[PDB]
Amino acid sequence: ITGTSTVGVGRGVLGDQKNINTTYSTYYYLQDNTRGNGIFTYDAKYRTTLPGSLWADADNQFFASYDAPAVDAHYYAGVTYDYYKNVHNRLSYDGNNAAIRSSVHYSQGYNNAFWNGSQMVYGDGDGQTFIPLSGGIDVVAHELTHAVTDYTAGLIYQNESGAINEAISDIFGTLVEFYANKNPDWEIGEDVYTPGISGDSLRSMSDPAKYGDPDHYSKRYTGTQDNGGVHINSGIINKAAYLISQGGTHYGVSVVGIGRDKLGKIFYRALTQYLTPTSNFSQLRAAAVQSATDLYGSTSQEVASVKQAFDAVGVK
Ligand SMILES: CC(C)C[C@H](NP(=O)(O)CNC(=O)OCc1ccccc1)C(=O)N[C@@H](CN)C(=O)O
Ligand SMILES: [Ca+2]
Ligand SMILES: [Ca+2]
Ligand SMILES: [Ca+2]
Ligand SMILES: [Ca+2]
Ligand SMILES: [Zn+2]
Repeated sequence: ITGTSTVGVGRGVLGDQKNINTTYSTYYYLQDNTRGNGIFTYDAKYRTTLPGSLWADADNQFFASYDAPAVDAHYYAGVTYDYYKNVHNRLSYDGNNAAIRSSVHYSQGYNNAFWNGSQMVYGDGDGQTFIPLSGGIDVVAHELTHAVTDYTAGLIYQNESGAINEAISDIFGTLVEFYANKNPDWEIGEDVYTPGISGDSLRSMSDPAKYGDPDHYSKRYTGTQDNGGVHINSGIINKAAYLISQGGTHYGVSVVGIGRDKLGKIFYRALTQYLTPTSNFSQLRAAAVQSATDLYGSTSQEVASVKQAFDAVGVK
């Protein structure tokens, strides 16, 4: 909408106060004009029609329980935009500052979040498996990263290419979580998963097997559920990424860690310069080796560690 840029205040899903960029024109809208061609947050009103209505508020204060998922979707989309711009010199998901749109309060009891080809969508959860999913910064960044992937490598959402697609979203979700630097970890979705169980998460990158996901290519899932295991076999790549950054010895193979920043540079370059819609795990290894070679040189530690990490998870 046309209006003037304003700054509202509200509370997110976890009860924390934050400022949010809004737009005033009769109402205050969840429309942040400070980033690209805008970040826009919508109310889906417990229905499945999308996007719903652009979020309107009478007083620019967002402290109601119903407001909390909108506050976080809007704010964390801003953090994710900032990460891509400041760290990777990428302007929104398409590289040309496309408007970023999210809808909250999608459906009833909906235990998921997704990119639908055009926008982000967040359920409220059923209060048992999830609370409103925009409360997780890693979740928000996971979803926006699907849009980045779709505009760049275009990884098809099935089998190995789809597991890479998933891992890319977990990797950058985690790197955005570290960028914001509030309780960062290598776990996925811990802030909104299972409110009655402490200390768990939907996936672990540091130890995928903690939740039954494979941590070695020889343990990959080969069936048809979950688009050929895209959220399962992602553990193999997540583990490799974790090892590149943090190091470790895994199935007897030692990896010297090179840190998060270099992990992000290597995988961002792989995603945007080398991967294709049908890339498999072996081709991802080759893309990461080439990317590290471009950035750091063929004889570098960074290249050697990429090779070590993929060896550790059984990907040649
Ligand atoms: C980080 C997480 C809390 C949320 C994450 N959602 P996502 O990967 O973005 C789910 N996208 C999808 O299906 O795209 C495919 C698609 C959907 C709609 C239109 C086009 C394409 C996830 O890990 N979900 C699991 C939750 N057991 C799942 O969906 O199995
Ligand atoms: Ca209000
Ligand atoms: Ca965390
Ligand atoms: Ca996390
Ligand atoms: Ca939990
Ligand atoms: Zn995903």
